[PDB]
Amino acid sequence: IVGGYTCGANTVPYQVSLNSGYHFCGGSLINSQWVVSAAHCYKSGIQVRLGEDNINVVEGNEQFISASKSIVHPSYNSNTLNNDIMLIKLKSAASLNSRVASISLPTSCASAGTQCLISGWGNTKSSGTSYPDVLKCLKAPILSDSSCKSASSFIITSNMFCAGYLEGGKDSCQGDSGGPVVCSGKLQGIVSWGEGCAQKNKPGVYTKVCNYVSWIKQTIASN
Ligand SMILES: [Ca+2]
Repeated sequence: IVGGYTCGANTVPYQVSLNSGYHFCGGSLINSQWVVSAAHCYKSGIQVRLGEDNINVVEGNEQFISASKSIVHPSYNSNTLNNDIMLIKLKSAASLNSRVASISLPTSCASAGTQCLISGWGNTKSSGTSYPDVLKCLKAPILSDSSCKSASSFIITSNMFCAGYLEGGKDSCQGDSGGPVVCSGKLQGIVSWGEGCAQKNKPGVYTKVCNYVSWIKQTIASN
């Protein structure tokens, strides 16, 4: 997260860290046994870390649970990142408490202007590299599709949406991928991609979760 702030220990209870020997992507807990993340975050041997704040210090509220199954969206396209979403089932149910809680799925799509909360342990620099140990937060508005399309060198589909700032300075970044974009208490987006980080005319692109609720529900009910 570039231009954000320190969230505060466990103030984003649904935020998870995907670990394969080190933190590499974020995710969101949608119920005691399932996590939602980005398909481009797929890797074998994923361990889901819940109740985390500082990912390098055992603070006492963590729960480390390995994945028993990973399901990348059937139509994921690695070249365009269209359908960049993935479901991860935990080997054992997470223990829900005040610091570990699930986030609700959308019943409708969000509209431009709506304020959302984006969080992650990704890079905090737009012109360099500096990874934080504690969770970072950023309030960002959903923007009109035109906002991202105007200067984009890549395809932006109906399964993606634009959020952030056009004058740069604030944006999600590498390491934040797979993380949540929560608006009005619902998980509306998944950190997916962008050209650089917090660059002028180049806001972040997020997977539009409201388009996948049917697939998510059917999949977890059958697995
Ligand atoms: Ca920790």
